[PDB]
Amino acid sequence: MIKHRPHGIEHPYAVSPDQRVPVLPLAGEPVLLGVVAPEADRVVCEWGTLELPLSATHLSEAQAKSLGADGAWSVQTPPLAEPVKYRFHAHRGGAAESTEWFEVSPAVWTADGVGEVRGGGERVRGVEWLVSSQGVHRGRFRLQLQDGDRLVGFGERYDALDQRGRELDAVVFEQYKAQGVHGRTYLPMPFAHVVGADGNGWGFHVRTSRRTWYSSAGNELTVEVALGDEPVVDLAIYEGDPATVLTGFLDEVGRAEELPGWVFRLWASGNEWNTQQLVTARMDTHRDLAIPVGAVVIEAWSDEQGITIWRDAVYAVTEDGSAHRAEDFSYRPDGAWPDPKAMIDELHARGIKVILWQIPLQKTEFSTGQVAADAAAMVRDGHAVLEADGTAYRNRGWWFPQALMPDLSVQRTRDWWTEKRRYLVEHFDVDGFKTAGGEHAWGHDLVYADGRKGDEGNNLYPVHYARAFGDLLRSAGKAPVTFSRAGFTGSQAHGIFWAGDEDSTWQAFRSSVTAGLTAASCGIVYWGWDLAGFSGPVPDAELYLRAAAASAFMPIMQYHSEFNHHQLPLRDRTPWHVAETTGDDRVVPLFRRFATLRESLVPYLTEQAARTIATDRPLMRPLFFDHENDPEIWNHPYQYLLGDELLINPVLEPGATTWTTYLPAGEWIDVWTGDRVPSGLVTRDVPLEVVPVYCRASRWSELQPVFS
Ligand SMILES: OC[C@H]1O[C@H](OC[C@H]2O[C@H](O)[C@H](O)[C@@H](O)[C@@H]2O)[C@H](O)[C@@H](O)[C@@H]1O
Repeated sequence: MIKHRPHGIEHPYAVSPDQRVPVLPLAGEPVLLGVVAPEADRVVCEWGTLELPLSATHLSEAQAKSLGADGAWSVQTPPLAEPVKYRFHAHRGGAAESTEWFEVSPAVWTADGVGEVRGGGERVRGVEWLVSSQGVHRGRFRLQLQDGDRLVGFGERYDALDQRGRELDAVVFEQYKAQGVHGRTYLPMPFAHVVGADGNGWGFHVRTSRRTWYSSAGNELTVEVALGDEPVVDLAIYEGDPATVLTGFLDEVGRAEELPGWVFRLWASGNEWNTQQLVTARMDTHRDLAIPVGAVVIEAWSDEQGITIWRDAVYAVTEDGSAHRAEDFSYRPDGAWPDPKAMIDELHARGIKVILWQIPLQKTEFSTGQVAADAAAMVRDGHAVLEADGTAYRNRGWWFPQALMPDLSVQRTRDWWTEKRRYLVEHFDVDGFKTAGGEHAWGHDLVYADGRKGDEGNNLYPVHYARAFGDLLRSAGKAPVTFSRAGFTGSQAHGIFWAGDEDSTWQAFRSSVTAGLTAASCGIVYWGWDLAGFSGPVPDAELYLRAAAASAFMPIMQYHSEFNHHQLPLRDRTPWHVAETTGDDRVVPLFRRFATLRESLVPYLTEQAARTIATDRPLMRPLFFDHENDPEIWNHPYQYLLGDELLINPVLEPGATTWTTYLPAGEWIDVWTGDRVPSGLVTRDVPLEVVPVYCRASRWSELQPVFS
């Protein structure tokens, strides 16, 4: 047997051993041809009129092996001067087999074409098109920049606030940690601020959900756009100060709505709280240690099959794949969740909201049960995202492999899919969903029921996903509180976002701050991260407290911990476990101090979030919004305003006993001493109980009780 897929697995940053590299070669380029034939004596390619012998040949070694890296054949062809038809022939001991015919057409960049780039006015130059015998594959063009212009935007970015001088793209991808290092993201947008030095600033939005690439050198920003059947790039330009630029974007693509004030309290989470006993014990420790928590996320709450039913719940399976009613279920005394309603009711009585984990995937690896019935129903009734051949798409990723994706691009399947979760909101009264994932769709030719194809619709999927569960909550009369890592243009209007998975490191800390700042610049209001990281060994006391202090001054303050296989010792990120692991007796008292202060901040946050939604001036706010003509601000990219009145300067290095903050124009006050401070550089002591925070002098009469 022998297999060749020209596009391969269609990992956006990597190639599989079975594919053609590159998929679309430029004229003059050679092409590499991979093939997987685990047992064959010899493998040859019939290439045009020639015959090309294959040898035995960014994926990891574990991932590549699963795709057949062992027993993979490859050969580099002659350069592509024209379209070539080709196939492969493999022999095992005289037994012969041949692949279907494939064809590749080389492409060229040209300024000649019927294609238009519309809307850029006189800012656009150097328009060109990537064309082959198949058609126009990509547009490309240049935006004029001036000296001192910064590029801030592109959704949530982990490497730097200013993207000028960098190569990057916008595509939804799950990068498992180290997002800043690889320069990737779960939440890209083809939008950015061009932040003026000197004169009036502006911004742009490339209107597409397809892939876009970006690079800047000298005075030009180069924008490359993937295309569909129509060779047209629609470009929107927004003129004004940074807030006004954001307004133009958000007026076009959507905007946050006010969420309930309780989302501004501390969120407690850990993945290994997989029983009612554990959740209640963890929240009890919160109560007993007097550490206020406003919400608890339960990730492993479910049967781990369909992920819409409590673990060890007893019910009659519905063969038709219809949704369950609350009364369908029984909960046994000896099960993992003997009385989930009683648990939630008690939590609610304590003022704690309850959030359940979600994934937009239906496991196919079971032949029985509700999970199998629903999977069969998805295919039968057309609720699944489809391949080009009409079969159901199966997850090509390594996380939840082969699972189906519900097609959330249309209302009927959004209804059908969320209907399975309805009893959770209406009976059990859960207050939100942590809607994880959504990046799972890989293929250019995938078909969505809304008429979009994969190259267009795959980036849109996480937006549909958050909206689906936001709508479920609305339909139950509750605020649309969803908690999502993934998104795209339009995500601004659905729920809360966190920065995804990272190790516990100072680098990840710094990356996360950048992620929040860039996200806010694009209109993402309610944002957080897993403070001091959720993955690997427990953070040390210093990193934990530096992160905890700063996060209390961020839109969403939440701690979380990755699945450890239920080993001992625990990897929990709870304050008392950190104290336990580090042996540091300052962790619980100082975290309690931060959490207690955070509670006092809720009315301020609530008011500021309302201003942010009305004026589009960001909640976690880079200084260029108010201060754009101040050149000095760019030397302190980790500083920000929290709402109008508070400037925050996180301590991002270990061992720091002092910290220096740049205060822009206006009068300021040190919130810890109540003293007045002159604008410009300011240095103050930073013991672990302090993160530098300054208040506009005119409103310190309002903020003073908070810090008293
Ligand atoms: O038991 C529920 C769930 O736990 C893990 O998923 C948790 C993980 O989900 C995403 O990676 C989020 O970004 C993280 O914050 C969460 O900790 C397991 O991997 C999964 O199989 C399981 O169903």
